[PDB]
Amino acid sequence: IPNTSLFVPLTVKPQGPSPLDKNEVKKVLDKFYKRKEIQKLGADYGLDARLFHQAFISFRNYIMQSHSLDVDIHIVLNDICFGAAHADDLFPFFLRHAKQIFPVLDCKDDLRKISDLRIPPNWYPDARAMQRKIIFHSGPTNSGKTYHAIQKYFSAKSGVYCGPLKLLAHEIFEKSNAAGVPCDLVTGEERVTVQPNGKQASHVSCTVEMCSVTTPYEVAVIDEIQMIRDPARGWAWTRALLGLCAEEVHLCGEPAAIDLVMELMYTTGEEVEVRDYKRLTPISVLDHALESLDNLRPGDCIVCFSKNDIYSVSRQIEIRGLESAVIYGSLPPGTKLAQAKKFNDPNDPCKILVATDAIGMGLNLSIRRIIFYSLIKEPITTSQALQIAGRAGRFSSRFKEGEVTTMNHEDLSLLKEILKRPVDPIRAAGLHPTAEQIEMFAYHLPDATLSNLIDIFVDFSQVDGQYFVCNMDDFKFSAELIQHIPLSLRVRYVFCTAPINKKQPFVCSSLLQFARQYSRNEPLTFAWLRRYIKWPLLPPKNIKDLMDLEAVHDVLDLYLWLSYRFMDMFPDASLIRDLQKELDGIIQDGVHNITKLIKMSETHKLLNLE
RNA sequence: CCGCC
Repeated sequence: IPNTSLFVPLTVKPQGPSPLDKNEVKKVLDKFYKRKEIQKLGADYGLDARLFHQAFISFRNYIMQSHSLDVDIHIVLNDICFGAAHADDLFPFFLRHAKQIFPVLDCKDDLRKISDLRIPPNWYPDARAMQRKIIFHSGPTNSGKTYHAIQKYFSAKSGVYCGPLKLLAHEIFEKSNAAGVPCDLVTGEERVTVQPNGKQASHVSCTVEMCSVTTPYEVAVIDEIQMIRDPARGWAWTRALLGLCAEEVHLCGEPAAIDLVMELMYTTGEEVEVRDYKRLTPISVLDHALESLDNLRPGDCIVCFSKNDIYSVSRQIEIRGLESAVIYGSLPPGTKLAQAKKFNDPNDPCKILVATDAIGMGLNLSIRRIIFYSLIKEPITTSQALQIAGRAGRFSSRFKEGEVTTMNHEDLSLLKEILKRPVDPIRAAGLHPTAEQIEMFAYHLPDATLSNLIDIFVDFSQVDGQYFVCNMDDFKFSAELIQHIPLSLRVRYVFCTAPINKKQPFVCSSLLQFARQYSRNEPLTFAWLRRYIKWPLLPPKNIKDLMDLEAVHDVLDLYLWLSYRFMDMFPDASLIRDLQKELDGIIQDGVHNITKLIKMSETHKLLNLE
């Protein structure tokens, strides 16, 4: 039943210069309002209580303040006043007014058919037209579960690697070419062709959002397939799984994902083969907390769940004469890699890593012991903890094997309770609105804002039981940010799907500026952006300075991502990429010397930690 | 707060 609270009223104003007794009409209208049958009638046409009331107020205001009323309606008013007409004889006119306020009502069925998201496999006739065999490589995080899949892909005549992260799409691109198997890179922000002339290699590595479902592939690898259930990003794994025209689809993920995949493949009638992988070296949950950093030991990783903690723990490590590496998600790619390369290096005294849950996926890290600094983000799910715990790995001179512990004593028994709790299997895969679907809604409801259309679409949508419609909060956020800029729905739609980090004012300001300039057909040149970011940029002096530089970096990424969809309007990507590699460079330095930034933050900006 | 496209 449509949630009528989503329908924003349209103003149907009264009309000016073009017998008629008002104290009478009032009495008629007010009875019109009260007849349990009129209400029950309205209800028939989908006007429940709230819509009835809102339509009625407008209608009654309409009738009462309009200089000239449409002729057919006067005639009907006179009869209920001074003839043998029943209230009911107004209802057809009421209904017309209502439908002008609430156009939804003229098209509930249309709206349902457009948002019918049932039997998603049918969205992919090319994949339906071929034999596809599924190979699920199930194992916990760090069980060499990917390894076999990758080789099969390297030796296939053609293949695609779908990754959960820019990082992993980069790693395989790098590992494939180094394996002498020419491989193109395809991500949102970056598209690299390796071939001399400029033709497509027969191997491609990409972030999952970007893979083609109309190219043939001998082999495809979809990595981290349990992400199919991620509230925001899930739709992308479902697309890859259902739609890749590969002769063998190799998935790699956790056992919790096997059931859903089986239900899915059943509806496609494709064969599935599970292959089990056990953990490389086993998982010993400790007995002694870290208690105090006076036990920090080469190979330790202290995992934090807020940046304040990152700066706090790393500070302490420096005051205690010990050297450390830092890793959090929003560090540029190069810096992350460089920070790990130090923590990994055997000839490097740096042997403590202070990190966020950013490490649970994407980086080659040689960690001996994981130390959960705390256990709260709500406590951390089994999946979450297991993912992270599972990073403890080598150092293989009798320190093979991995260890896990909390920071404090209060926390340790809880970590134990968590890690041996059974994992709920995943129940459904995500879907999302397509641009074309929303474009159709927008034809039906031209006066609804984009953000409101997403809500209405979602309310009207229908999915089979093994699926669910993805979160759209991010998209709705951008839609709200840019409602006041004139753009066709197609263009607006694309701008709203650009991945930005809402929590950063500069990124938001830039989304605005880019969209404004676009709408004004005024290209965003290399020269323009350099003025706008206020370049050149100096080394950071303190944390605020790093955050600001990370922000600018995020703005360059937003530009590049855009340059693939709007090429004339974003014409100088190569140049912007160059300037960004230069910025990742600046950040790397300021990050090497992070302890001094925390100092100038904690002694002058006194950023206290705890 | 984190994670991320």
